[PDB]
Amino acid sequence: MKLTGEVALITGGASGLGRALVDRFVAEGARVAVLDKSAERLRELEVAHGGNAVGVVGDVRSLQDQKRAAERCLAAFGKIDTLIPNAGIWDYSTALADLPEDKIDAAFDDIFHVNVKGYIHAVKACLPALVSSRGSVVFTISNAGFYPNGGGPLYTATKHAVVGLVRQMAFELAPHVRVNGVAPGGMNTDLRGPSSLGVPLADMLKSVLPIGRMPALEEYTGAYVFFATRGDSLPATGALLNYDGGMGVRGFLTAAGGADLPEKLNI
Amino acid sequence: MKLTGEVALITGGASGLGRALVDRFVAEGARVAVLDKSAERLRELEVAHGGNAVGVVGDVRSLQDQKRAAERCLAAFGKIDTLIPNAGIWDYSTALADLPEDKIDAAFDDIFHVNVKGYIHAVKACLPALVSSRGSVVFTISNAGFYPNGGGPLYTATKHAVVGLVRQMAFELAPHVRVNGVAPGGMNTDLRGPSSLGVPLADMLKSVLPIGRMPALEEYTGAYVFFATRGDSLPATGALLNYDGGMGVRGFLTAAGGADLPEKLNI
Amino acid sequence: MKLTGEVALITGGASGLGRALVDRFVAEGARVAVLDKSAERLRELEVAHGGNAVGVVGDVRSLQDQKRAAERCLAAFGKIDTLIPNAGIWDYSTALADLPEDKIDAAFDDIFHVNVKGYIHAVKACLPALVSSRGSVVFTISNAGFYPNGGGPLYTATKHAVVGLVRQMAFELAPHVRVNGVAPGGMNTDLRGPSSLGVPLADMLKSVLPIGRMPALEEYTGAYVFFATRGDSLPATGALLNYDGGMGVRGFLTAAGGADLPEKLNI
Amino acid sequence: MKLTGEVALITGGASGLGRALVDRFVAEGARVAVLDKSAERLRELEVAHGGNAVGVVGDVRSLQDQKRAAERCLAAFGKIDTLIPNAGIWDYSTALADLPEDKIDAAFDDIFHVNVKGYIHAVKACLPALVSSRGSVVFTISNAGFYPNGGGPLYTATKHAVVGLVRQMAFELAPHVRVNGVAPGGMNTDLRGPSSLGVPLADMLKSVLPIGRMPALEEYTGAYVFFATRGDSLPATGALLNYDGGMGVRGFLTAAGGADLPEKLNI
Ligand SMILES: NC(=O)c1ccc[n+]([C@@H]2O[C@H](COP(=O)([O-])OP(=O)(O)OC[C@H]3O[C@@H](n4cnc5c(N)ncnc54)[C@H](O)[C@@H]3O)[C@@H](O)[C@H]2O)c1
Ligand SMILES: NC(=O)c1ccc[n+]([C@@H]2O[C@H](COP(=O)([O-])OP(=O)(O)OC[C@H]3O[C@@H](n4cnc5c(N)ncnc54)[C@H](O)[C@@H]3O)[C@@H](O)[C@H]2O)c1
Ligand SMILES: NC(=O)c1ccc[n+]([C@@H]2O[C@H](COP(=O)([O-])OP(=O)(O)OC[C@H]3O[C@@H](n4cnc5c(N)ncnc54)[C@H](O)[C@@H]3O)[C@@H](O)[C@H]2O)c1
Ligand SMILES: NC(=O)c1ccc[n+]([C@@H]2O[C@H](COP(=O)([O-])OP(=O)(O)OC[C@H]3O[C@@H](n4cnc5c(N)ncnc54)[C@H](O)[C@@H]3O)[C@@H](O)[C@H]2O)c1
Repeated sequence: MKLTGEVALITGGASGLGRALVDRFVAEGARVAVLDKSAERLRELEVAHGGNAVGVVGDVRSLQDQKRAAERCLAAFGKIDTLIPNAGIWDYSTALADLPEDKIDAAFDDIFHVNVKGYIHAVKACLPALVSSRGSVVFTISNAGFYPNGGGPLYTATKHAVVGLVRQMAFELAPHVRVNGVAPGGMNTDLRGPSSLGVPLADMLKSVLPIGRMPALEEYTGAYVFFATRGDSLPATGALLNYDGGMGVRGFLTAAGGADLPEKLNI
Repeated sequence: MKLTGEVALITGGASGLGRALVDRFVAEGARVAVLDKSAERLRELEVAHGGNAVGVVGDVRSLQDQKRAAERCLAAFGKIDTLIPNAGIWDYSTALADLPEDKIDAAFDDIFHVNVKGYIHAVKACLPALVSSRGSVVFTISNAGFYPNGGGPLYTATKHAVVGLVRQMAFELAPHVRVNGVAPGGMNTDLRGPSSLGVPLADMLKSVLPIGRMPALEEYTGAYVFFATRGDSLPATGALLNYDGGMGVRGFLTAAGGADLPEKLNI
Repeated sequence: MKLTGEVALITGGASGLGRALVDRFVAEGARVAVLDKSAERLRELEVAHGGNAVGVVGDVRSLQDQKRAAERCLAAFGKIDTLIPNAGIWDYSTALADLPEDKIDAAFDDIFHVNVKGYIHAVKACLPALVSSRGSVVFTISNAGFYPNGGGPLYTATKHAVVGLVRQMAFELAPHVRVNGVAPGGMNTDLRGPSSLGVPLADMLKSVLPIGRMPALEEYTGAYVFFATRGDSLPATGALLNYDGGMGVRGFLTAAGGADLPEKLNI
Repeated sequence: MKLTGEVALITGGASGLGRALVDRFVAEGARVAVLDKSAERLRELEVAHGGNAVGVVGDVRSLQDQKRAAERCLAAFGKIDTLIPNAGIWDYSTALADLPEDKIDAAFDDIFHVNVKGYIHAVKACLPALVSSRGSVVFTISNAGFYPNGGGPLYTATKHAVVGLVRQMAFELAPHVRVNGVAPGGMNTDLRGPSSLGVPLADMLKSVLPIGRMPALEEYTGAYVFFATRGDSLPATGALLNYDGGMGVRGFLTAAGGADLPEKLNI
């Protein structure tokens, strides 16, 4: 019940991690506005959280649809405390040599407009409200914003670019608006890619994830609730939380190094 | 109450951030065991929190002291869920040039034994318990573990060394024990030093903290509660949470970049 | 002469750092092909360096232009050993708030196509050659790829995005092609911007550069020579060389910390 | 021939990487002073480089032996341009659960005194000369200063601590002395450990090193020559070069991702 009386705006929140955030935020007593391209999923989200959540049909690439979202949130809930730019697009982990010449330009535009420009526009549109509420921006990043092999050249670059947005916007919006970033990873997603283009579980636990399990979307919502809590994260700005099961602390031969511990410590 | 039923062991928790963490963890429904060398201040928290806080007097540099703290935590509460190695000493930001040639060796030992060895000895002492509970470690680092001018060569090195403890212990203790770091910064505590040695934050704020204010000790507890909440931080291990008012994302001329922002929007 | 027999392709090398790199690489015994949109300045270096430098006029945003540069390099010199994507555009450090709502979309495309896509298209065009020679890529990043206030949201994001290109391309092109980044900082160049938009470094030095001086363009070439020397940088891939006069290690009050050091030692 | 007329002091340079640096530096026309505990190897080094190199028998843990080294270098060569604190001790990659209780204290003291305090004392002793020569410090670090599994809790912490020394000393010694760090890895070493304590090639190339080979000590010397070159690294201070074959950019399942490239690009 950390988010009583708090109002969030979450982009791309009609499915996947975005939807999980909505469901959790509403359950934490928050009021949530969602900008997404999916009309029928937005209405589905609205009836699932009657009164607490409102959906606005639009494109995150459009600044005017971002403004419509910010305007609709203010109209319905009076304020915007926390902004979660979350809408993202994958590149099917396509390598540079595997990107066809005749498709490489449009693929760049698509992935960068949704992944970076969408985040730029979202903060731009909600800025007046966030300065008024003295709130915070929590960007959804990725392990592909810190490490390779979590996407091709396109997705990795877009996700490293939002890390730059975390740092720059934290500087720019201070002392009024705090800007932080969560970088999730090792999820179970129905994440899609551009129209221009087109790891086994056993290998994922032994070599990719030290934690030795692939958590559900619900387990990735806690990080956002923390950043959106009124009195829990005031000192936090420019913060980067790697939330990927330990992809950056994985070992050379095996992901984890303490699987023997229980029977080594005689428990 | 978010930590109901949980048990924490915090070192250096009789004053400053540590005490604030004790207060907050008890208030959140958890039970806290505290290792500190200050006898008077351990009694102070004992009467304050009743049976929910046990104070064990000892030095963090001593392993058998650390083990005695782990014993008492198990005897009083039955388990250990979250270990918070927090006990730390400062070097007054004494430069290498200002370090006396006869005081340097003893000052190196003093600061590294508490700041790094005491962090090692705590995990070592609590390892069988934390493995049993599938619990987690949360190190108190500092801005001095990431950027210079937080302390001198000694303090900076020690706080950088615990960053190494975060990464190595996150690998070594996986999959059962998650290991994370919080790095507080804008604090204003009576952080003491070595008896082998001899500018206020407020006087320099607009060059240090983009957040534009000085957060209370209480405001730094939320990050630890997060890493202590099992249903909120499961996919987090090896994570480094910069919690320093944005010291690492400050500007060149001034710390914050948007002093004249509310007038650009007419708020 | 350290680069005798080697062949380099540098983009944006008709002025500033790029030209300095051309000058230095030719002086070190190598032969340089240059891609730039400035026709006059490409002629200027052609007469200066004789047959050892070929200028190809084109846009880095265009892949077939990039391929035409790779063709001409092979036609003139027979191979490509070191590719230096360097062509870059600035945003005048224009804040998100100061970005017009009608100029933002076109400014995003302008800056990201040159700064990120032009870096992608260069490697893509030169990949068959660099794989053939077991050569290496060296990206020109910036302090804005690591810390804020180097540019606005756009430039910072782009320069952070190339950091992602370093990491992903270092993985994708291994074991045959090493991929590294240099990040210059204390430069003083006529770094232009997008035609969709409208404080000197010297005026702010003691807050910016710990080195206490402004290095000439020539002084920034040595890092690239290093990554271009096969017998000197073989174990280097994915390396990020901060080359910014120490912007990331500056103090809070002043950039440098030992102004009064020679008197503490009586020098 | 980059180092003509340059004078270096390198600690622990009687064997391994240190010795390789001496041999290379002398071959680059540099004059080298070496502080090491091995008397017979120092004299062996001296006769191998007659006139250009001078050896001083002492302990890096001793500040007075560091002062003797700095004094002997000045006496023989008149100046100290570059200091390379290189003397280090491994921990046989011993995990925390594998460190015996009765040995953990002395092991900490030994590894931290050589690895961190030695570096502290070296800079301390050469400081007067380095301010006079306006030179630079180049610390030898390790991949274990950035990533886990390159050592146990002890070695990883010591190597992360020197990264802190790079950042702090770069701040402290500016604008006169530049402070940088090289972090080598994937070497072929006879590196030893403490008396308290006590990866196959195929697995090392497929999972550990993207470059797909284990280079000789000679290939790791180039990075140091760059930092010690008079006019090649003036803008460089606080710089961290990961020089480990790409350990930090390695993939999830395989170290490299472009082994198919040659026959994919039809060469
Ligand atoms: N796949 C993974 O495991 C993984 C790893 C790291 C990071 N992430 C990040 O998680 C975040 C959310 O992922 P998800 O699982 O919800 O993906 P998803 O595809 O399930 O959901 C994405 C949502 O964004 C909306 N959307 C996409 N483009 C839009 C546009 N242009 N305008 C408006 N709406 C748009 C879609 O309608 C969809 O509802 C993304 O930013 C992704 O980069 C995922
Ligand atoms: N002071 C700041 O602004 C600041 C900034 C960043 C990080 N920190 C970190 O905060 C952490 C908590 O300390 P604090 O800031 O509250 O300072 P503090 O001095 O108020 O608290 C330190 C506690 O550690 C205990 N302690 C010290 N040495 C001990 C030993 N050898 N054995 C047992 N107990 C010992 C002390 O009794 C005290 O209760 C420290 O690790 C410090 O590095 C402080
Ligand atoms: N200005 C600074 O102080 C500073 C600081 C850090 C990093 N940098 C980086 O240095 C790099 C080199 O640029 P510079 O500083 O010499 O500035 P510059 O403007 O002098 O050089 C840029 C060159 O790129 C060429 N160019 C620009 N757009 C092009 C295009 N679309 N197609 C082909 N060529 C194009 C220009 O003709 C010019 O010759 C840039 O990537 C910049 O981001 C500069
Ligand atoms: N093993 C690897 O592949 C690896 C990986 C990363 C980093 N490194 C680093 O490389 C550096 C050099 O390694 P190396 O191969 O030369 O090791 P080495 O054991 O071959 O050489 C170390 C030298 O240091 C000297 N020395 C040690 N302790 C001393 C003391 N207290 N006083 C004086 N001299 C002392 C020894 O006499 C020896 O000559 C070390 O700092 C090590 O941490 C090695």
